[PDB]
Amino acid sequence: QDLTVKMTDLQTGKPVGTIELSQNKYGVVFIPELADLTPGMHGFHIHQNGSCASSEKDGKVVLGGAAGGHYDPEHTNKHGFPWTDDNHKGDLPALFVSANGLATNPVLAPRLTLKELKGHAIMIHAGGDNHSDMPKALGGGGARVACGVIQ
Amino acid sequence: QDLTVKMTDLQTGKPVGTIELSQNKYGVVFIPELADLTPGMHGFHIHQNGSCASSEKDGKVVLGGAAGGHYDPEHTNKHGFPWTDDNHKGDLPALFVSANGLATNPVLAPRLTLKELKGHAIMIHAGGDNHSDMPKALGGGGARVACGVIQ
Ligand SMILES: [Cu+2]
Ligand SMILES: [Cu+2]
Ligand SMILES: [Zn+2]
Ligand SMILES: [Zn+2]
Repeated sequence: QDLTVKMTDLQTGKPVGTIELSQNKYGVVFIPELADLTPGMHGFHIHQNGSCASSEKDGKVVLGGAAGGHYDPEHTNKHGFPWTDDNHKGDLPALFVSANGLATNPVLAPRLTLKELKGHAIMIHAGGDNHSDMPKALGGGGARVACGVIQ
Repeated sequence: QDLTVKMTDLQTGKPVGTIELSQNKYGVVFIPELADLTPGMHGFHIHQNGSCASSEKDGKVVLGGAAGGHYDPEHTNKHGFPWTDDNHKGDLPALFVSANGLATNPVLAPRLTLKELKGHAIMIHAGGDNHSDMPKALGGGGARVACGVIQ
């Protein structure tokens, strides 16, 4: 009842490590083993489609655009906190990256279940996550930089 | 090009003063002359319907419920700041009430026009306004306490 997700750099195409998924009494824990990322905090969310391929938007290329928007099984249409109910179900706590480009700090998402995650995609963004649609939509994550399909 | 709005206490039914509306180069200015309110900051917004009568919700009475929800001519379905574009058009800066129950501090709403306000309703809430739907919907304003129809 724990899954391994391989993460890939959307820009370089090379592997970036993995994230272990575990179920617990208080929700789902995400334990990262990543490297080759930019120090700081990164928006981190479960996206809708089981894909990390690109998509297209207004004549331009959208890296990782195939995974669609944030996981939102209740159709809230809003972006928020991991412990608030009226916003995407796939909104997770932000992912911290060390000075050396490494990510190893685990996070908890109390509202999710391991079972429902299968076939979805995990995304890491360039930007941070303010857990609001203001002043920048979707918490200011911006571009997608790393992706992996939950098998 | 300036209108007077008479405000009424939803709980007592008695007049509470008025708010003057003026148009300027930077938006609409609301200048209050009120009294008989509770000290602090109060959620303040333009609501949809030209009414301050009650409505009904799940067997219970909703004071001022007839004015409907926040003015939202772009159908955003989100609550926010007065200077952010993707949320209700009728979201205004919060109204401060002095220790003596008086409200006299003017506020600016840059996104609105005096012309479009006619037939709408101005609402004062019990609660404050955090300019988010989290952690409480509609900024935590809660109950409606004072209302007036823009004529
Ligand atoms: Cu995302
Ligand atoms: Cu209101
Ligand atoms: Zn989201
Ligand atoms: Zn609003």
